[PDB]
Amino acid sequence: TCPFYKKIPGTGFTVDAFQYGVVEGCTAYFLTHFHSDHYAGLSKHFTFPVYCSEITGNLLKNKLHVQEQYIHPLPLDTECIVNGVKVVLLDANHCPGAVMILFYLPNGTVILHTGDFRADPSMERSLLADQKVHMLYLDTTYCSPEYTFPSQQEVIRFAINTAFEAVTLNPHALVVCGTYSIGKEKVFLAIADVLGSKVGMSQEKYKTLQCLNIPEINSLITTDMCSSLVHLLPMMQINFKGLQSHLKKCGGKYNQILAFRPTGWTHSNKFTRIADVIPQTKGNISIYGIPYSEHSSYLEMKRFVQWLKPQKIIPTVNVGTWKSRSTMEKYFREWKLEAGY
Ligand code: NI
Repeated sequence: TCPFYKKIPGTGFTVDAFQYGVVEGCTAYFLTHFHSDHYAGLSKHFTFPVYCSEITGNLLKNKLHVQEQYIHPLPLDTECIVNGVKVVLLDANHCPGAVMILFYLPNGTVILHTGDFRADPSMERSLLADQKVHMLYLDTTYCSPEYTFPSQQEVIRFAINTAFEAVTLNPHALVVCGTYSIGKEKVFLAIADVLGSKVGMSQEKYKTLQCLNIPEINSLITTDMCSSLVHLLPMMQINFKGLQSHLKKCGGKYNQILAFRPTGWTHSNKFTRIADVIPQTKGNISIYGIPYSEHSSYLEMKRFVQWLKPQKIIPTVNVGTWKSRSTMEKYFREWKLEAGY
């Protein structure tokens, strides 16, 4: 059945709750972003109002064929009324089109649902600064102190420098980048930019990127693989067998692959700095795992929560085991005692 952490009390609303059939008492279904664990259940047959960002509404219409009459896109940073309740959508610093949602309940309670987010000090200057938030529905993906990772900018600098050096040493090297969802487009776009190439990809992935309102996108991507030396492939194909096979398909245009797998966290983060990352190599194929995250590190999460000072936290991730739930609740209490709220 629908879990309680997907329901907004005092409303008829749910968040990211499309796989439970008709939810009893739901008058509006919000969708924070276009990732499959969150949209699971949507299709052209859905006939309830869906509230979301413009970009998420482009993907629902073009990729899932949801009918336009049921898609309700809202502008960001703007007070809107939905079924009698004031809401605001805020940028979540996740994937394109991903939002956080502020609900202003009729009784005076204010609720923030973060969806999936990567906390940032810039958020401390949005419309969140303007009033008190009583309850927080929190993306707790990496809520444990082992989870450190570098800034997105440091990771992009590493990838650009690595790729430019490799292709300048060997003009016959191909760069490949893995993907299985929207997000992390900076990785492949930044590498293609330094090399003076467009990114080549399948028709399906091109269609998906053309929904994202990214500026000057017609200048950066293409479905012509032959004209491109940065190729995107399914994350599943980023392994030695998959890559050897791809290289056969390029007809002797290239004699080396340098590939990137933008993972979330990996336990090489506990020891190894970004400056010291090395690839896995077989023959003329090298694979780099780079820690490009679109979720909060532990310290990032902790700073946001100690700034916001919520009265109650409701985790939305890692809620399935008692040991995870108990560990998270111990951290929330530490943060509250350290900061004095
Ligand atoms: Ni997500």
